[PDB]
Amino acid sequence: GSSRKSKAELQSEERKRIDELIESGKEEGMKIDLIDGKGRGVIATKQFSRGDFVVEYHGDLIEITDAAARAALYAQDPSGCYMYYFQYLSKTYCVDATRETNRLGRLINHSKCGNCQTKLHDIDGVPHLILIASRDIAAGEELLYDYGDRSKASIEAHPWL
Repeated sequence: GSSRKSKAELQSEERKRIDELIESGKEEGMKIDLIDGKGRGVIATKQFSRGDFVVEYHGDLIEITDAAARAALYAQDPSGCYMYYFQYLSKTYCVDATRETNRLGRLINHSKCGNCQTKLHDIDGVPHLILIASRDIAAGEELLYDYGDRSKASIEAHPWL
């Protein structure tokens, strides 16, 4: 197999890698830390390249089916027990991350000026919410993403608006 691996082949391999990490729940390259002037967050312990899978946002998947419940989701503010939500294949889902686990995605802080972005990842039709590096990230940096990145698109599509 000496032929140069395609950009497509690499993405296919990374999809397979991600499926397995999501299956295993193995998490490498991050730790909880205490940050001076902020408190608890999650930091990189190794380098991440722009576009690298960072962590799954792991918790309990809940499907939401009525307009009122959707409004309740959409009207949320990033600041506690914020329930991250998304649209997938004409369904609405949120992830309840309130159970205490060892899975670290739930502990990554919110920022409008972050270094990670969310992405949906399909495993046999089941959407998984993962975090991806928006740029090169150094060991030692706090991981941050925008909790509100999907709100505007969700709100605009709501039947009551």
